[PDB]
Amino acid sequence: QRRLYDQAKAALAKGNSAPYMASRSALRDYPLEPYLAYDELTHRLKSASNEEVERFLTEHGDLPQIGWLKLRWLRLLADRGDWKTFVNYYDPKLNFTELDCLYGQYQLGHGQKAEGYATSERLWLVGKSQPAACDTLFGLWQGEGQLTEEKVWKRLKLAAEARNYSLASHLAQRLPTLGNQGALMVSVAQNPAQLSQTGRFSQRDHATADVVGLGLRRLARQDPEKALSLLDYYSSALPFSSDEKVAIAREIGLSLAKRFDPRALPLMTQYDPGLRDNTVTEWRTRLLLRLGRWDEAYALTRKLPQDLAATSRWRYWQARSLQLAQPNSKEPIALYQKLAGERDFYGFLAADRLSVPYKLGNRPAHIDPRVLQRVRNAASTRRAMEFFNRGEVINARREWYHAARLFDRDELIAQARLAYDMQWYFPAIRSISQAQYWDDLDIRFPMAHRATLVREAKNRGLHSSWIFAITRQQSAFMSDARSGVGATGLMQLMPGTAKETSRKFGIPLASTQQLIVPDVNIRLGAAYLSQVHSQFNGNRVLASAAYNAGPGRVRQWLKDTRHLAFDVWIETIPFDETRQYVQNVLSYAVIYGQKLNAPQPIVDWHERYFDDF
Repeated sequence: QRRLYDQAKAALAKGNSAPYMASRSALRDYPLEPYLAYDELTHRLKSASNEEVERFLTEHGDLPQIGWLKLRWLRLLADRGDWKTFVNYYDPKLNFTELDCLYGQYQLGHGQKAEGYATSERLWLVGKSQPAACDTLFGLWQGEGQLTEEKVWKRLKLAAEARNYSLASHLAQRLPTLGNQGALMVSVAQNPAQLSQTGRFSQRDHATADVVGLGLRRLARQDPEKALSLLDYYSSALPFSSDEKVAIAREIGLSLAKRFDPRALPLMTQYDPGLRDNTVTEWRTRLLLRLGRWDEAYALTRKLPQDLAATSRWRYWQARSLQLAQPNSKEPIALYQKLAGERDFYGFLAADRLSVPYKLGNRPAHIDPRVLQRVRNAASTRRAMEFFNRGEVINARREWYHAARLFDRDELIAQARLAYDMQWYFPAIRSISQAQYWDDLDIRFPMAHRATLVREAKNRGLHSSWIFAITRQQSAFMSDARSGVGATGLMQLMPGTAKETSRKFGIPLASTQQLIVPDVNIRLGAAYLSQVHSQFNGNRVLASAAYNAGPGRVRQWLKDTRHLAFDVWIETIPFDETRQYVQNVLSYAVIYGQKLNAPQPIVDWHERYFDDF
């Protein structure tokens, strides 16, 4: 018989356990019964035995919520001094700092001082406020004289580095000697342009170098031309260590390079000759490409340490910097050939650079039906399916991922095909992508909301593939999706942009929680898409960037250009978030162009050269 278990579900959070106990003889089969038992135990947790919690931890250890029980239970264990049972279940990979610190306490009270000192110092040297357990640990750690001036100074630095100046200030007011330079650090950290006053910061001690160094690093981010000028002064004037000095040059160099300033080149060149910092290594090359310096760019691309030389990026830019530098040479067509077989952005360029067609190569992986049935007979699946069939997506979704925590490369691919078959495309994309079987393109690039999208493309004169590309990149088809600063929907329409876009074009919205609707979200998103499309002369390369980065930023990234190669421009976008965003959308469009029977090339004829001239 089937069971309306909600009755028991209502009872527990909040209230009593009576209906659950009543129904527990029936629900022994049902896969969601463990969620009730869980909630049952948790509401009476402080009273329950070890043996009972341990019995539950074993037999329902697979549940998503189980780490919270571990946390709640371990708190108690420690708060009674039941440390034997504590260390039996303490696990750093739960990533609760409260526990880490409690395990820190345990160490100090059980002989393990080397382990506790290093455990304490690891949790100390961290520039955010840590949980109230860690106070107790830093207390014991302090009590054994380990909390020296040096280390309180170092956490002060990390705090100011993170802009958490309340913690920074608190710590500066715990510096027996360096009370001054510590306060002076927070002032520089807050306004690094203060270092214009070279007399007021020229006291040749190791702590004063520490503040100017922090200052110069932050100042670089927003006024790099000033930090470069001030670095020439402070280097002679102060006791900068060798590696204190390089991390200043890094910041300035990267900051100058993102503004296409050639004075980055001599700095980066001297201060990281070995190519030990991959980001400098990447941006020196990027900058050479922007400045049109192909001969030099090509030289950097041979020096790359293998893990960069490996990437399909620098494989391309070795072939292309060469070709720009030596136009008549044939050596590049060899290298493009090696690379043109891949199914990524730089791969498509390589194929586009040889005039030969793209290599998509859809071929679903070799699957075992023992593996498919084993994963369907895992309880997590049966649970997640049950949440989906009931219609609580957040639950069903949560189960899928916490099961995907420890499936091997064979097993993850089973999940993906199980999900794709249920018209549930986002878990299918997520599961397959963590399995890394890239070649399944019916799962990775599905034809979701195709009714809505194909129509809304023609509505506003935009190739269908470009909308599929943008949506797939922005949400991976997750009808209700949200970001770390709060963009809403399939086309990640921003709260700000959401309302205005509606008014200006001629369709009416309702709210924040009306951008979950597909036919809403997709309609006004496609409007804003065409707005920028037109804003930049139907150039998807620029417009796609604008959709993510803002037209204002994209205009900024065109001062003052002249016949810029499209591929150089994409590479020389200062933001890493935006560069990758653009490369995906372009490449996704190629894939969707195929699947919608309408060949999109990576770049259109008129997208290839552009400027603000």
